[PDB]
Amino acid sequence: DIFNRDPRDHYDLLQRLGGGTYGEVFKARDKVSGDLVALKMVKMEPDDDVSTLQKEILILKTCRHANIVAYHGSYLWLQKLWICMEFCGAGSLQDIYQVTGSLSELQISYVCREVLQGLAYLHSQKKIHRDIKGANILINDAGEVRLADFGISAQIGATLARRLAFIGTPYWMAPEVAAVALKGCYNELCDIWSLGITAIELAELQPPLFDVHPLRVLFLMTKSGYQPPRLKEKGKWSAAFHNFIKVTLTKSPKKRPSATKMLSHQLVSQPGLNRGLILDLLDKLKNP
Ligand SMILES: COc1cccc(F)c1-c1cc2c(cn1)cnn2-c1cccc(N2CCN(C)CC2)n1
Repeated sequence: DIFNRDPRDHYDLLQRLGGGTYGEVFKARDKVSGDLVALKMVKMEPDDDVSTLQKEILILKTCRHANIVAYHGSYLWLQKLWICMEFCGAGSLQDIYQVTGSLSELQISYVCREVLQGLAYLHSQKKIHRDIKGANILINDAGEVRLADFGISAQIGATLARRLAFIGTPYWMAPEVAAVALKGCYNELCDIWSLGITAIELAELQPPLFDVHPLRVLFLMTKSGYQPPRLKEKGKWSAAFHNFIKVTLTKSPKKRPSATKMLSHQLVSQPGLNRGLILDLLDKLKNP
């Protein structure tokens, strides 16, 4: 679904949401339906070709699940690629917790369940996300949870190249990912570790060791006695939440549970985990 035309033929842009090295993200409205969408603009380089683009764009269409932002279409126009996707109006979990403060245990439990459903899908497709963190998990206005994309392997062209060249920030990375040159390699269970880190992030407003220099953190993950992190406050959280963190942050990947196994954990299988918990969080955001 690549159109060689101006995306403004089909969409009215409404707001510029964010930017980066990747490019620009916009809230837009479908001119027929009136439905909101997100439009992501990336600049095309002279090196880039439409044959490699079509294949990359095809995978965006097919790697489909309720807990991953849905792809609608793409536009190639004036050396800019626009990707059209499902709108998640509350932004990322980072956007939310930086305003609301720490999520409740039930809110975190719901988010973790929803992310794990996405991961179980991706892992079943033999895909490693590699980028699970609060900033890459979006919330729509109905309180539903969506991964921004299927992770590092969803990135296109020069953005993908940069992602391979620079491992980036290590705070959510499994130690086996950090140490891939030095020890033996990694697999999809790195995402489970990342989810454990994310649960702490939502609880405490930052991942463990966030005040330590990232090169120092990366270095410490190489050494034999790297200790998995823990929640700082004992009394605030249930035994189930502490145990969820313990098991997701299992140091040995051989012993770390799969996404589907984690979905049977007490924390994420308890009743009353629904989007209403996040509707309450968004009502708190709106009406502090
Ligand atoms: C982490 O999400 C991305 C990261 C890089 C490139 C992207 F296109 C996205 C991205 C954002 C998306 C969607 C898909 N992808 C779908 N809705 N939506 C959205 C909607 C409303 C507000 C808002 N934000 C999230 C990012 N903060 C910094 C600003 C507010 N985002």
